[PDB]
This record gives sequence, C-alpha cells and structure tokens, in this order.
Amino acid sequence: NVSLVDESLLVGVTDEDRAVRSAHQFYERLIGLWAPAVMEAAHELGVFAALAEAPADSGELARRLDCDARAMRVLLDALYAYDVIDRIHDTNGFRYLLSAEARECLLPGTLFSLVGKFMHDINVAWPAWRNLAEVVRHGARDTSGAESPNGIAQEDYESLVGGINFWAPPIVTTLSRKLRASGRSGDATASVLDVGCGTGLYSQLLLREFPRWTATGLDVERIATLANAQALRLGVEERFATRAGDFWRGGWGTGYDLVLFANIFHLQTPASAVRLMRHAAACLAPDGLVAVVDQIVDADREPKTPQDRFALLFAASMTNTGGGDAYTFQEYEEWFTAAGLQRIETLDTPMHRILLARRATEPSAVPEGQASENLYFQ
Amino acid sequence: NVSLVDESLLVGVTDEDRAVRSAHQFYERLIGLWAPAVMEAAHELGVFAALAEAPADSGELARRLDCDARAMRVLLDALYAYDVIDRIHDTNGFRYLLSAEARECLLPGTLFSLVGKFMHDINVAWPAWRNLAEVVRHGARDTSGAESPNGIAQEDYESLVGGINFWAPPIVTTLSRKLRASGRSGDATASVLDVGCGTGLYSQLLLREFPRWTATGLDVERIATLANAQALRLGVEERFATRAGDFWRGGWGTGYDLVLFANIFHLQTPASAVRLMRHAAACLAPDGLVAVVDQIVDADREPKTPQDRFALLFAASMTNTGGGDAYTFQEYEEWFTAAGLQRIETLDTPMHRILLARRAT
Ligand SMILES: Nc1ncnc2c1ncn2[C@@H]1O[C@H](CSCC[C@H](N)C(=O)O)[C@@H](O)[C@H]1O
Ligand SMILES: Nc1ncnc2c1ncn2[C@@H]1O[C@H](CSCC[C@H](N)C(=O)O)[C@@H](O)[C@H]1O
Ligand SMILES: N[C@@H](Cc1ccc(O)cc1)C(=O)O
Ligand SMILES: N[C@@H](Cc1ccc(O)cc1)C(=O)O
Repeated sequence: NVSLVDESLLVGVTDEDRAVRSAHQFYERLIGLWAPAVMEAAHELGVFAALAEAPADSGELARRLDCDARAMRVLLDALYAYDVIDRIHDTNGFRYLLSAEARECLLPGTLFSLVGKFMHDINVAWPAWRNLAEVVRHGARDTSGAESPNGIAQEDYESLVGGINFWAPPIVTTLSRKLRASGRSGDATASVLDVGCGTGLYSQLLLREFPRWTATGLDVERIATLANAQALRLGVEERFATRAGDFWRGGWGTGYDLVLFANIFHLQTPASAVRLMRHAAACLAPDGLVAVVDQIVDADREPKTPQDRFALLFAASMTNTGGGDAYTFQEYEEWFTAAGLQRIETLDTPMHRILLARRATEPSAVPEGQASENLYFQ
Repeated sequence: NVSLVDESLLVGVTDEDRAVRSAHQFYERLIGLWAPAVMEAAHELGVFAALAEAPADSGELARRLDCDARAMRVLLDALYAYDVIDRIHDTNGFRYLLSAEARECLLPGTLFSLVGKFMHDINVAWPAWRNLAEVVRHGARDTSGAESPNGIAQEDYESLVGGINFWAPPIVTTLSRKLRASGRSGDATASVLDVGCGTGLYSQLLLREFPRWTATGLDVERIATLANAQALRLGVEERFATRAGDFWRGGWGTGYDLVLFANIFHLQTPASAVRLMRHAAACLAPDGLVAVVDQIVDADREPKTPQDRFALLFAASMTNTGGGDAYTFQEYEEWFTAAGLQRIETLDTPMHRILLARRAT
C-alpha cells in the first residue's frame, strides 16, 4: 500500500495504546500537507515538463533547472514516494521519468492537466486554508446577514476549470449509459444546456457520444472562450455554442432535452439554488431531464462511502473560499419540488453523485387558492 | 475507510482511462492539504477543548466559541469525516464529542498531545512549505557554501517536542524487548544518556521499564525544564537528570550503558553526524550500546515499506526547514566505523528504524 505508518506495529487495547495509535493516525493525516507542497513546488520549478522532455537523474535535472543537486534529489525522491514520477534503470543507475498517464496529468495544456489545480492552490486555496479559523468565526454572511455564494472568481476559474476536466469522463460515461437505457439516442436531434459549463468538457463528451445532439454552454465570456477552443480540439465545434453572461439572470430558452449542472450547486446559497432550479424547469422540454452532478450526501451526513466523505470535506473547501456547501439529497428534493420537478434517479460516480429529475406528474396535496398561496409566500 | 475516491468506479486500461485514474489519484493527494487546515483551524478556535468540556450540537458550540453556526457545522462534520472527532446522530439531531483516545491527542498538556505539532505547523512549517521551491533552487547551504544543519530553532522546539511524544511508546517497547533479550535486566543498574532528549519521554519510559536505571538528558535550558516536569509527572524524577545547554559544548559524561539519539541524526549534516557518533563512542561503558532512532532507508531509496516511504518524505520536511536529511543505512555504517562502532541490530518501529551499535575496538 501507500501508508506512511506501519500500523502492524501499533497496539490498540489499553487507553494508552489507543491514544498512541490515534496520534499516529492523526499525524499521518496532518502530514498530508506535504504532498501538495512537494507537487506544486515541482510544478513551479519546471520538473514535470523537464522530465517529459528528457528523463534524467536528480543531478542532471538540477543542472537543467538551475537547482541544488541534493535538494533536487530530496524533491524527486519525495515525488517518487508519492508515486507521481517513475524510475527507469540503466546499467549504471536510474533516471526519473513520467509514465504516459502521469504526463497527461502533470503537463500544461493537456486535456486532463492538473496545472490549473496546482495554480489555484498556489494563488488562492493555500493562503485561504491557513485563514480558515477567521472565516469560521465570521461566516459567509454578508453585512446584511445574508449568506453569500462561493467566492472563487472568474479570473480564478480561468486556471481552475481546465484543472477539473479529469472529473468529467467517468461522469459522462455513467450519465450516457443511463440516458441510453432510458430511451435516448444519438441519431435523433436533442439539445443540451450546460449551465456554468467551464471548459465545456461534459457537454462536448456528450456530443461525441450522441452525434446528432447540440449543446449550449453558459458561462462568463473569458471561460466561454476556453470552452469554444476545447470544442474545436475535440471535433464538436459545429454542434457546440456558448452564450456569455450571468446565468442567475435565467431566460435560458426553450425545449431543452437535458439541462446539466456539473459542479454548480455547491457554489450556491439555498436562495440562488432554487432560482437556478426554476430557470432549468422553465427551459425544459415536456420530457426533458435536469441532471445535477455534485457532492451530494444524505441528510444524515454520515461519511459512509468515499463520495460521502469527499462531500463533507468539499463543504469545508467551499467555506474556505467564501460560500456554498455540500447539499443533501433532501435539499435537492426541496428545490426540485419548488421548481415543479421530481427526482427519478441517483447515480454514483468516483467523487460525485448524479441526480436526474423530470417534470412532476402529480399535483400538490394542497389545492389552488389563497391557502396554497400563503404557504407559497412563506 | 480513508479513501476519498471510489476507485471501484474508475475502470478500464485505455490510455485515457489510465490518465483519468491517475488524475483522480493525484487530486486525492493534493487535497490532503485540507486535513491539517481543518484540524489546525479547529485547534485555533478552541473546538477540541470545548468538545472535551461538554459535548454539543453545532449551534451550541458556535455560540460558545463566538463562531458562525453554519460554518461550525461544516468544520465539525469535516472533522468527523476525518475520524478526528466523534458524532452521535439520533432523533434529537447531532451531538459532537471526543473519544477518550482523541481527547489525549487533541487537548493541550496531555502526555501525547499533538498541540505542539499543530503549533509547529501554524508557526513554522506551513509558511515554509509554501516556499519550498526557493530552498530547492538555492539548496540547504550556508553562506560559505557548505551543507547546513536543520534550521528549526530551540524556541520552536519548545512547542514541537511535546507534539512528538506520541512516537515514543512503540519505539521504547521495541527497544526494551531487545535489551532484555540481550541480558539487560531489571534489578541491575545502568546509566542512559539521551542526547537532545526533548521532553525526555524515551528516557522516562525506559526508567519505568527498568526500575534501577538512571538517565541523563541533554537539551537546551527551556526544554530541560519541560523534561524534568514530565519526569515528575511520570514518577521517575529521582532517576532522571538533565544537563542543560548546547550539546556541542560537550560536558556529556562517561560510563553510559546506553546512548540514545532519537530524532537527532536527521537534523545533522554528514560532518556533524560523524562528530556526534565519535562523541557517543567516547562516553560508552564497556559493553555499552548506541541506539539511533531515525528515518533510515537503504541507499537505493526505494519506498518498499511504510518506513521507507515516510523516510523519503521526511527528508523533504528537513529540506523545507533548512537542512538535514533521511540518511541511508550505508551512511550510518560509515559513521559507526569512523567511531570504532559496529552496527549489530536494525529494528522496525511504526515510523522509524532503531539501529543499535557497540564498540568493536
Ligand atoms: N453567475 C454565473 N454566471 C456564469 N457563469 C458562472 C456563474 N457563476 C459561476 N459560473 C461558472 O461556473 C463554473 C463553475 S466550475 C464548474 C465548471 C464545469 N461545469 C465543470 O464541472 O468542470 C465556472 O466556469 C464559472 O465561471
Ligand atoms: N546542539 C543542540 N544542543 C542541545 N539540544 C539540541 C541541539 N540540537 C538539537 N537539540 C534538541 O534536540 C531535540 C530534537 S527533537 C527530538 C526530541 C526527542 N529526542 C524526541 O525524539 O522526541 C530538541 O529537543 C532540540 O532542542
Ligand atoms: N475546491 C476545489 C476546487 C473546485 C472549486 C469549484 C468547483 O466548482 C469545483 C472544484 C479544490 O480546491 O480542489
Ligand atoms: N518535520 C516534522 C517535525 C519534526 C521536526 C524535527 C524532529 O526532530 C522531529 C520532528 C513535521 O513537520 O511533522
């Protein structure tokens, strides 16, 4: 395994045993600090691009990158301990190198590059995380007391959106399998709305899966520019378009067969979330679906599965950057009901869940009239 | 258990599938940032002390700590997701609390408290880690160009030493078993020298195991004070002494049956390490042992075990704070030989190895 503690050497019976064992486990969690520090320093120094160009021992890489030889040995061996880089052995020793899969993740400009995540950490998240205590003290509530949506800004997303492309393929595969099993097909026309599309990868992969479909991505102008470039890269530009502007305005159009919200709801407040859900219902075809892809957990907020654990942690990442949450199934169901929609599927993905919702079929149990309206206003 | 990625849902072996899997695995390693941030913020806010005093729902704890109620729920549920705090969920809602073992680790002033580690990260390590690239560029070198020893200062050790007490019990029990299997018994007297003793816990646990032994700890003034107070709490004060000051000034003594270096050699340069080893040999009694407890790896520097993997990372933690290393078995053997010592044993512990050496002549 990749454990940093040999737990076979820790006992666990007495009160002291158990305190010592817990302390080792907490220490292992604390030194998780070191991995982003090592990986992001290596990015700043040019290590990954250099190894991809020419595998080298630590002294040669230090020469090429104008670094100290011993410190570079320390850095590269740490990356090796994290399984981030590999070794190739010669008759006289070894060189460090990147596997093909690691190259895709670590170099700039690739489809699944994490560089935008490295830069988001360096520029935004690292300094924020050290100030977490002050943000918990004060909250995300504005001066008037109202909560704020998440504070990651468009200039920050210019780096970050490409750094989260890696999430998309498993999600789109799972979504497409369900769409096909429920009767959808790529040989008939259909329209997708991708709200806050980022690079557009989710709808672009859908376009590749369903060759007669079209997609419209909503985002701010500087991100829409990225999305159109990526649509061309993936060969789907004839069926992908963007509409720039603030998606909270609504008026998204008509007749959409699928409205996708990937990594959007966690940025919202409850008020902004229900408004978005209402905009989605307003633009949906009669038989259309809304797909929510997010960090979603039951109201019990128990860390049972990896997706549950990640969701609980992701809520802290949202608080760290100024607002949002990891919302519960029951909160999404409130919002679906408020928008005249009904959840019909929940699907697991590596770090997310997908909720699918359709237009509701049955009426409220309270009939139309002033009593219903007073309940609505309250 | 700990995983944040459902790897069962990352399938296939096409080039794309492998790249996506790797990206998820690298992302999971990057978000390890979040755990110390959550834990250390909770410490700063007084969360652990408040939960120990009275379990609480999140809204009550927010009122007690003058924090935002929703943000407190988020923080507490993250701590629960990390298995750091406990939480009961019943028809009355959620209540957060500490287990007995977590209380020992998370509150100040306990024997195994990690508070000193929290404070070391907040005050020293976290700002340094953000600047790691600069130290790699320039090297852990002094103005003359020579390798520098680690830079953590004595005032920083005043917090940190109590925060690493948790390492000691597994190490001392392993060491004690090997000393007893080596004919060293209770009821026979022996003298221990604990070089850079920190809180003195390694010595003090040996004193509890071997009731006729005595131990002398070498450390700086303010840490010797901590070590004596802890010996008193552990009931071994009559057999534990300290010799306060820079151990490079000497005044170590002679006739020691055991000379212990726990978490010392990784702070050294090769030049300072060989000098320390020679000093140790000179103070040994006949049949005395030197015990090195450290992050030790083969020269191949392969992460074949947890201890090897941790050692390679610990070398980066040393570089981060200005010098030192995780040295190799081969380097220790060179230093032993230069000092007239010979390695006789290597013992594994949860995050370290123990090397034992004795005089060859
Ligand atoms: N009010 C708003 N109007 C338009 N775009 C917005 C917005 N608030 C957030 N966004 C966009 O929403 C995106 C959130 S990041 C998620 C991007 C993409 N859906 C993916 O999952 O990879 C960013 O691209 C950001 O620019
Ligand atoms: N030159 C020196 N003289 C005296 N003490 C020193 C020293 N250099 C380092 N130390 C001490 O060495 C210790 C390193 S931390 C390890 C402490 C203890 N052996 C443990 O393993 O828990 C600190 O207490 C520090 O103050
Ligand atoms: N919080 C994530 C980044 C992120 C932000 C917004 C999103 O919509 C998605 C991902 C991180 O720091 O790793
Ligand atoms: N480098 C360790 C702390 C440490 C420092 C010096 C030591 O001798 C031992 C431990 C950490 O940051 O977790």
